[PDB]
Amino acid sequence: KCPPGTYRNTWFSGQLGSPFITADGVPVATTLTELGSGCSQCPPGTYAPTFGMSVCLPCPAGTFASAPGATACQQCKPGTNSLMGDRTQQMALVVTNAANDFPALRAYTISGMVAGPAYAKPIVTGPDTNFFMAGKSETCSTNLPGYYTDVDGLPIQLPCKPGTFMPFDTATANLLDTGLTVDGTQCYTCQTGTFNDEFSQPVCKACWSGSFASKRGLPTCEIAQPGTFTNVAAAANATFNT
Amino acid sequence: FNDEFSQPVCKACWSGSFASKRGLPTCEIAQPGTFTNVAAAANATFNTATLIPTGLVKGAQAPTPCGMGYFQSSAETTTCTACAVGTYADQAGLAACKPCQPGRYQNSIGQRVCKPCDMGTYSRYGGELCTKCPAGTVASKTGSSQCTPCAAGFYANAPDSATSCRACPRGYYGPYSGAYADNLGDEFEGPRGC
Ligand SMILES: *[C@@H]1O[C@H](CO)[C@@H](O[C@@H]2O[C@H](CO)[C@@H](O)[C@H](O)[C@H]2NC(C)=O)[C@H](O)[C@H]1NC(C)=O
Ligand SMILES: *[C@@H]1O[C@H](CO)[C@@H](O[C@@H]2O[C@H](CO)[C@@H](O)[C@H](O)[C@H]2NC(C)=O)[C@H](O)[C@H]1NC(C)=O
Repeated sequence: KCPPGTYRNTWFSGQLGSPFITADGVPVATTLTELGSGCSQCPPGTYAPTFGMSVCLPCPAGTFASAPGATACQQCKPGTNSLMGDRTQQMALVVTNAANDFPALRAYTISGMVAGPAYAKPIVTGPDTNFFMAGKSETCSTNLPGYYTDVDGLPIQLPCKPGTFMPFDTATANLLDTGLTVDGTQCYTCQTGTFNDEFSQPVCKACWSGSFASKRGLPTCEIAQPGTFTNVAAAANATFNT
Repeated sequence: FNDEFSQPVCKACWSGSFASKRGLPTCEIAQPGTFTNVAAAANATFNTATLIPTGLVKGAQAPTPCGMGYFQSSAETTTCTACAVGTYADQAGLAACKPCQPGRYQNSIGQRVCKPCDMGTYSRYGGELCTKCPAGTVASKTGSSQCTPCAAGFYANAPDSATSCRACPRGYYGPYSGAYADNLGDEFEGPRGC
C-alpha cells in the first residue's frame, strides 16, 4: 500500500497547486512523488490519512492543508476561515487576468447605503460562484467584515448578532473605542446612541432624530416619549464605498 | 437625581445604579447582566458655616454590559464574576451564562468558548472534563454527545475510552454487544470480547 500522504491512481496523478497563491490564477500542476514508493504526493488542500488510498480526501470545511502530502490538515486558527482565496481576493471586484476574471471572487456582498442617497440591496449582485469551503489549499483567509470565528476549527464564520458589529479593521473602524482592537474573534456592542438590528453588519447604525439609544448594544432604537424630543443634525448612517 | 423637595443640589447615583434621563425622581438600579460603578462619585457635602453644598460628582449615566466570559446573575451590583468552570459566556451582558453544550467541555474560569471533546470521550450538558467513555462503548468522532455500545460480533479497540469498533477476526465470535479488547493476555480477546 502507498504510504499515508500519497496516492496512486491509474487514470490520473500528480498535484494541482493552489490557484489563489499565483498572480496568474491558473493552478500550476506538479508531479511531486514519494521517493521510495513512487506514489504521487497528495495535492495541496487534500490529505491522505490512511495507507494506500486511490484518491485524496478534500479537507473538511474549517480546515486547511497547504503542503503536498499531509496525512491530516489542521484547523483554521480563531479569527480565520476556510474560503477560496485570501480576504483581499474574496472581497475584490476588479479583474487583473482578463482570461478568467481573476481575482474578482465576488463572494462578499453586503446590503447598505451606497454613494448617493440611494440604498442598494445588496451592494454586489449576480450569481455567486466562488463559495467553496472544503478545499483550503493555502493559508486561511481572514474573516470578512461582519463575521467572527471565536473557536478554532469552525466550518463557517458566524455572523454577528443584532446589537453587535464587526468592522473591517481597527484603522477603518469608524465608531469604536480607543482601547479596542479587532482580530476576527470578537463582536463589539453598538456604541451608545447607535443601534443595529441586522446580522453581520460592519458598522452600527445612527439612531434617527426623534429617537435615542441609551444603552450599549441596543437591537432597536427607542422612541422618544411624549414630552421629550431628540434632534441631532450630524447623525447619519454610514455610507459604503462601492 | 433628587427626590426631596427644595434641594440646593442633586445627589449622585450610587455605584450599582444609573440615571439615564434628566430630572429623575428616583435613581434606577442596574438590571441583571449589567453593572455600574464610579469610584469618583461623591454626593455634595454641606459647609456648616455657610450652608453651601459642594463636592458633587456625577455618577453613572448608562449601564456597562459585562464583557465576554463574564456574567451577572443579580441586580443592584457593582461588578460581575467570571463564569463558573464548565460554563461559558459568548456574549456581552449575560444574565446567567449558558452551560457548555453536550459534546463540549470547559476546564477553565472566565472562558467565552467551550473546547470540543477529543476522540473516545463524551460529555453531557455542562461538564468539568470530557468523560472517558466506559468500557464496551465507543466514541469515534470528536465532540460526541454520548458513546454507543459496540455491536454484537464486534469489540472495542481499547479497554477504556475506545475510538473504533473492529469485527471479531476469523475463528472468533462475539456473542454479546459491548465487547471490548483487553491489553492483558491476547490483544484480540476480553472478558466479553471476541
Ligand atoms: C440608519 O438606517 C436605519 C435603518 O434603515 C434607519 O432607521 C429607520 O428610520 C426610520 C425613520 O427614518 C424609521 O421609521 C424606521 O423604523 C427605522 N428602521 C429601523 C430598522 O429601525 C435610520 O433612520 C438611519 N439613521 C439616520 C440618521 O438616517
Ligand atoms: C447621596 O446621598 C443619598 C442620601 O441622601 C443617597 O440616597 C440613598 O442611597 C442608598 C445607597 O447608599 C440607597 O440604598 C437609597 O435608596 C438612596 N435613597 C434614595 C431615596 O434613593 C445616595 O445614594 C447618595 N449617593 C451616593 C453616591 O452615595
